Amino acid sequence: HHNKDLKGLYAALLVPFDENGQVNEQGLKQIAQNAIETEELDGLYVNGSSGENFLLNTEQKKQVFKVAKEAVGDKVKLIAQVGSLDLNEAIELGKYATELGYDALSAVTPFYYPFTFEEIRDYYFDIIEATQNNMIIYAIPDLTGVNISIEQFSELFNHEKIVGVKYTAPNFFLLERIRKAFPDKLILSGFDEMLVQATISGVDGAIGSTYNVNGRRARKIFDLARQGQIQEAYQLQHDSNDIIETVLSMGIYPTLKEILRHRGIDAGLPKRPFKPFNEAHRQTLDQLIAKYDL
Amino acid sequence: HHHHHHNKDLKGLYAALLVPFDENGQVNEQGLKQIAQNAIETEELDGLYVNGSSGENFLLNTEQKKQVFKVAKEAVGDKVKLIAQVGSLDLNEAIELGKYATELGYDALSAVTPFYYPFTFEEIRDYYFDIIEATQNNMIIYAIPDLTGVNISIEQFSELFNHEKIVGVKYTAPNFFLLERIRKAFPDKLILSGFDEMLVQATISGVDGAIGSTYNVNGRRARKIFDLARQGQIQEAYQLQHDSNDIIETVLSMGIYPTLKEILRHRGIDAGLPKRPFKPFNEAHRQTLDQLIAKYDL
Amino acid sequence: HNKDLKGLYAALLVPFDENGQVNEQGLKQIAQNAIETEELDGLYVNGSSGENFLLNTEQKKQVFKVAKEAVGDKVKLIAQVGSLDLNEAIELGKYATELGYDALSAVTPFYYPFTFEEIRDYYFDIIEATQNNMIIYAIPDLTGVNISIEQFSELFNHEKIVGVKYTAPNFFLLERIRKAFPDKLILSGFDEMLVQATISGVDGAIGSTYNVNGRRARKIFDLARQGQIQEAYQLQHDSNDIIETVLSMGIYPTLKEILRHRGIDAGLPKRPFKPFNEAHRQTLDQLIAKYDL
Amino acid sequence: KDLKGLYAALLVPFDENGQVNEQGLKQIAQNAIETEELDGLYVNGSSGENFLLNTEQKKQVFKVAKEAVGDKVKLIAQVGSLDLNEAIELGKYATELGYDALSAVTPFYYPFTFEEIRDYYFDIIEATQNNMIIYAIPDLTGVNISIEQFSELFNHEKIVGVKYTAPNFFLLERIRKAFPDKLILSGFDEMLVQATISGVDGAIGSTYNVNGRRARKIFDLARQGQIQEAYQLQHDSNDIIETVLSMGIYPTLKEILRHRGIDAGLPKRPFKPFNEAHRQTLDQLIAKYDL
Repeated sequence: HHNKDLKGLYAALLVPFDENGQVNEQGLKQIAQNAIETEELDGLYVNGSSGENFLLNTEQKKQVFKVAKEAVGDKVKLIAQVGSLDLNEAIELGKYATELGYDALSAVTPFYYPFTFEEIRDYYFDIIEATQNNMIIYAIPDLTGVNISIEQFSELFNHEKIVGVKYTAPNFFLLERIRKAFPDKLILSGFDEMLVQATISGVDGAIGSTYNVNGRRARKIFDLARQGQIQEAYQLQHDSNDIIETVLSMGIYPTLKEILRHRGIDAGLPKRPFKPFNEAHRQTLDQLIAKYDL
Repeated sequence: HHHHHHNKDLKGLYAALLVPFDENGQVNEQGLKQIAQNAIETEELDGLYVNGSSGENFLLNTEQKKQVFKVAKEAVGDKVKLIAQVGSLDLNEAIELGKYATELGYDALSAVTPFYYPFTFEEIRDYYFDIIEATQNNMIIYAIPDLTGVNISIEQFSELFNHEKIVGVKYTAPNFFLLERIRKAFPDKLILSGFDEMLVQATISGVDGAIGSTYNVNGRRARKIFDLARQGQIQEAYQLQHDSNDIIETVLSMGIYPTLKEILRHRGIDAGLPKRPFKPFNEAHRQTLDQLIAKYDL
Repeated sequence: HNKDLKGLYAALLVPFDENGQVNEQGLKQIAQNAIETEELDGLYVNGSSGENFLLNTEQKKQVFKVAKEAVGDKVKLIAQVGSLDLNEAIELGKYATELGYDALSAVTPFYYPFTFEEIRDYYFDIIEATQNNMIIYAIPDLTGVNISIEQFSELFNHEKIVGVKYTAPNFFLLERIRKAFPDKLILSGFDEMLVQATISGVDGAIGSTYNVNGRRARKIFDLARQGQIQEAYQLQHDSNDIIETVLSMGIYPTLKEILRHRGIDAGLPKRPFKPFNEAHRQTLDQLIAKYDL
Repeated sequence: KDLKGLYAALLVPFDENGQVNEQGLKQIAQNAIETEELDGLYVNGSSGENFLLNTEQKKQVFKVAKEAVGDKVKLIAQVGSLDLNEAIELGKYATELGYDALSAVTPFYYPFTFEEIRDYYFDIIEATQNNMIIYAIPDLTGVNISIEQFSELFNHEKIVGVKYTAPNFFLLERIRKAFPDKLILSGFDEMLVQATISGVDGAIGSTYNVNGRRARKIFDLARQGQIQEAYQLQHDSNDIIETVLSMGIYPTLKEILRHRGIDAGLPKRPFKPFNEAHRQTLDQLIAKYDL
């Protein structure tokens, strides 16, 4: 099917900032490039959670969208996250990413307020109507507190422009049901640490923050698992989970950015209120980098 | 320069200001002016909580939030207390809004707890400190676990409340044990409760006042509940709470922001629409609503 | 004629020997202290607070029988006979009724995800086999079970479901239930919020800390109903120092340690509850002196 | 015996008074082994309606199940209970019968400290001298076990493994690699294939009483790298599991067994019996998957 066009493995693009929380355009270019050339991924997921997107103004997000695309070739896959509590902004950001040639939009489920399902649905439908691009639903119950049922996915997936879902719920019974119920829809998993379990559950790819530094083992996990080399794939998951668990204990986005500064990348700073990497973790992280050759 | 800038006590009852929008999500300025005046003149409230949850703030852009602050302010007398909710996931935005509200003469800022990301406590703390340091205004911690996922502990309240510019808290956790502790541990800080439907329990727990969306339509009952409970007329206070919770329950089952704005249309106010993705009031609730306005004189 | 069940009740605490057998002598002592020293209206026997879910059927009968023996005929007696084993619940309800207990009460079936109609008919069945009055015992904090407005209606429609021991931390739902069922007995079970429950129109309360703080609690309840609210709330501050302290040290062992300071043979908790930790003793002695316990 | 393998969480048939039906029980037990080709029985678990039973009933269930099956059959006795004296008495009784290991649910209802939970295990082990499997079930109890707590527990040589039911494959993978020499049995039937490629040594399940064969294929194929076929069988098994959950799991599984000529009797109240409004739908599932 054509709904599997955007299959494969994406870096959820991190963003470097200066002291005043402004995008460092030069390090951004480098991080994009690092994800394609060094990590060998199929594409970038731009302005997602990992890019500190929800801390940004509209101009900043356009800035990220623009530099990301300029920074890669025509054959690279590009998904633009335009979700926002401000639907006018979401539509604005959607038209903008679309006119730039991003292959698909996506949008986090509306959050903060307890939106009814019907409100959630027409939020997606409205971005679609006004942009005419393909749309990937970004189901993330850990950050939003919003869960979507099988019946609700049926209604959503009945829209010929809702091409699939970045799936985040820690539930493999639900993953399996969705997989069986929507076999020609696109499913990308967003739990780096359960990449192997997602892969055997038939996901079409994955989107991840840790693939910015560990994209190579991720592709082995994904290929070894589909080739039935379950054991070798799983061993790489152990390896990948030492890395993920370690990086989470130190604060994931600044820490990943730090692993990149070690490759000689201008990885700048997180945007406040996120704090910079705590040096009291320097030794422990050096030991991690050497161990896994990061 | 040498202007006698009077420091209002922030005690009392506030409307969390509702905002009316047009078909494209832009602010209806005359609608807003009427809504603010209804809060003061008809509902007899002490002040306005501006750009809060109830005002659909987290759906707006920076310019629109600036707009709301300006209109609400220009629409009330100088006796009226104003609190500016400037909290936002974009800290540059919050500082900007905070300087802007402060230059307009808003009596305090508050900011919701940073949400969405699992921010550490040291991150939440410094978010507040950074707003304070850039605005130099008094700050009220907006503590809302039901919308944010963020709870705050007693030891952490001590750390925040040790900043002389953190003057108090907008309290919404449905926990009357923690409220009591906080009340006793911080006797000279300001506590304003945010659960309309538990105003009576909050009042007897020693809160200094309250902020609510429903006060926009039930502000006179609220006052009665507040005053009677403190005057020891406990039974009459609670009976008025039975009535209030009738209203609150009904309005919650219909979509609270649109419905309250619809109760206000009915008084000739230009109540417009909510901002999408909120849907407009569903006409199927109409008759049930008319029954409620009639039984309760809204 | 039936008694008026309104009032203040101790959730009765139970002393154990080194083997988790009941210490009958100390039990009588704890019961007597609740009525004579703490001036409470009744006992609620075999509730969470008496470590009842740790007990076998014979032990629960022991406690029923000792409690009743310990007190005068004017003393209100409510029997918690709820149990995952419905046959057991029925056997204890009948046993407690034949003893003269004024009402039965029963926890919401828990552990399994029982459907509401299952929860309903557990109550209706206990009632039908015992023919005593029943009090729904709702504790979301321990069971993870919530009961909706509509669900209380179904239950309360039954003439022999006479009320509810309420412990959900939700004063909106308390108020709803209060408005809708003015004919039903509401007893609250959160000591640290007795003032809030009192201004919300509860007909009394059941608590474990009233075994040591029953006098302040009566005052909180009386003062607040009489609208002397500033003073009730101040006694809640005081009561909450006690509750918070007791909570942080292991509430049931600590409560029985306090009772122990009064000459009561309050023995041990039943394993796997661990006994009071000596490292807490100085801080505990400081509580006893401050509030004269 | 090696404790590896696939177990039926043994269902119990009752009469109208919630008394055990011993003949039906012998039959359900033999069905798991002879018809379902399972390695063992997990006796008096949640699926057995254990927590609705009295002490003597629990003993009756242990006795019937053991006398029902051959010596080569693996047997685990769930003895956990809030009454530690009852757990110790049942663990002694099940050990004297020859049960290969004990397990005990995490103590629940009350907010026990971890230290209290630890010593509940250690005391049971001390008095029984049998091996012990921690039955950790956050869905039913509200208790999660952290990785550092596992280590304190698994440091005991007699705590041989864990029946793991937390729906968290991050935590499972951490435990799998922190305790390569411990036994891990997964208890979520609907995620058997994810558990298998995560290194579980086998699994315990109520639905295996009717779909034990497919489950064996899921286990075997997945370990063989036959990943697509294993996952397909999980789709099939998940149709069965979903349907069974929507109708009342214990009574419905017992209805499937009754269709096989087994005296599956009733659930113990307050569980209600199978609702006949589900019969057509249940008949169709049985026709479709040859149950």
